[PDB]
Amino acid sequence: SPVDFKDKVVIITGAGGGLGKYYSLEFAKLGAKVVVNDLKAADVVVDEIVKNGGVAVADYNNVLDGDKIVETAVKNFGTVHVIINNAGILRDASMKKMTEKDYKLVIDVHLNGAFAVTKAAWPYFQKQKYGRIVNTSSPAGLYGNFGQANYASAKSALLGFAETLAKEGAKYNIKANAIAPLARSRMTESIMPPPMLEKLGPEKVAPLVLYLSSAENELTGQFFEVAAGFYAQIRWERSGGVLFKPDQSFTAEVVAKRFSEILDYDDSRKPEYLKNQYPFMLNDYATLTNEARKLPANDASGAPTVSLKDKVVLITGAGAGLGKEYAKWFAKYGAKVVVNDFKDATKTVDEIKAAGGEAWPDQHDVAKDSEAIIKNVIDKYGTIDILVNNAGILRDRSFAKMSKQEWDSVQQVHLIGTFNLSRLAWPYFVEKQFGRIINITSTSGIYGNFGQANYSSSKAGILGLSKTMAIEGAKNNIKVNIVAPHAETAMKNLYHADQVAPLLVYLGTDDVPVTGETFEIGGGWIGNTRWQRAKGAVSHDEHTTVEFIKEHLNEITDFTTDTENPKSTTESSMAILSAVGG
Repeated sequence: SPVDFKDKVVIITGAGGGLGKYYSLEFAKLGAKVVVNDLKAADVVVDEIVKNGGVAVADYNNVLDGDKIVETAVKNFGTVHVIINNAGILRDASMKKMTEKDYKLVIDVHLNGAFAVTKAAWPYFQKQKYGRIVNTSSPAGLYGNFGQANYASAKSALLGFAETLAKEGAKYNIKANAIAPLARSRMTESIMPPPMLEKLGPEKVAPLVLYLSSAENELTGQFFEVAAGFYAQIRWERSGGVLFKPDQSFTAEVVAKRFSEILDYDDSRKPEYLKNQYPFMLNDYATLTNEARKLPANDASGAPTVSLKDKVVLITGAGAGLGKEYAKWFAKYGAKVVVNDFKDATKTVDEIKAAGGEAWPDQHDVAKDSEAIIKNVIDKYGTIDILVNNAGILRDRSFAKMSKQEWDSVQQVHLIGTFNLSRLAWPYFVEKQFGRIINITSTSGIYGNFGQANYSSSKAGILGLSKTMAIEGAKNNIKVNIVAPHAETAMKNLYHADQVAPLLVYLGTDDVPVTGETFEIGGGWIGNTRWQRAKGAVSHDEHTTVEFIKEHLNEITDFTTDTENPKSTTESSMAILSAVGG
């Protein structure tokens, strides 16, 4: 018998047209009870369904009102089993033009609407011990994309959100996945021939969406590229990495000496604890630091000079803890450091100056006052060269009990604040054709982590944001890199901030040879993090079914051969052309 959906209640946000409308029709054809949500338009879809023998009701709500949407499903059908997070909206602009409101609007619909709807769906999933969630990402979420700083931030966030829901959801038989469907754009239309472009639509996406939405599906926490008959799983590949002895000899200059080793994925000759991994959580730091501590002293002989002399560094959340130490490293390498902190920047400043360094306080809130922070920097030192967006809070909670306040405040500090500050630094960087942005992500954002749906989603927002800003920055010599440290403070220490800071100051130099890159780091260890995309399956039929996904799953999830490591939407699209081309 075929893949079954009978009597499954299915909420699809933004279902008045495009992908969302198609899914509504396909689901209902297979006997599902669809809640068609669209902010008239929903009615049009609900009429086709009923006319053609199906069950559907309309919901007119804003996706922020996720409680009311699910309330619609419950009234009409007694529960919900599937959420398809589809609702969207575009406000494209380069980093030069994009406003704060353009940014928050796109985060709201894509990310905060998903939180609202899913949060509301969650009790019902828990009680019946069943749920199926599909988060709509996009290639711009995976890779960054020019002019879409927001949209990439939201679509990338939804990766980490999906991983977190998959981890929290497992015991309740709730599985969560993300898709990244390639769209017709100017880029695609210049890479792909007319026959593939006309298959680049909902009919070729929906089969995987249905499959991932079914009881038969066992896959969870996973991402997939989908386009014109192609379907392939795409996962994280983290390099074997390098170990440094975690002592005074672990300097910024040794990193620079051995930098290329970090991004080197040939792990043939390395031992087992430093082979490439395909991870689902942070690295085995206990093994790593244990091995790093057996090493002889880091040799800095032949190392590149590292100096941040007369560079102005702005670092946020640096009044205490890890950030405080990071700053002291930036200052000891010669930078004039504006130390931002919401509570107190004084103690970091005093300590910096007691060591013969130059620093200056700022105590504005990042999200709220990015303008006042940039003015503060310029008033004092006349310019800005390096931005390290480190500000943070933690509001940990199971997803079932996470409140909206806990969701937003985390989001405001980590994601919004990083953008708003970055946006106001930006014109200075481009004017002088120099900028070095160092954004702090997290293994909780990259791999997801139960109890941290907010922290993880936001820090995963950072990947998309950073990557975009790296694309746009390249021509004006503005490099932006991403870092997921493992380090603790006091509240011996094998994971000091001293084991992370060296990388951070190197990322600030003139001669840092990469941009858009992701690093995980701690305990004497440094690694890089990238994509590996599977062989994939190709449907050649002009109608593709959910059955095709079922029968060719082996090929979709096959990392044994013909894999790819795309790092831009252009790279992915060329590779998809090649697999479909045969």
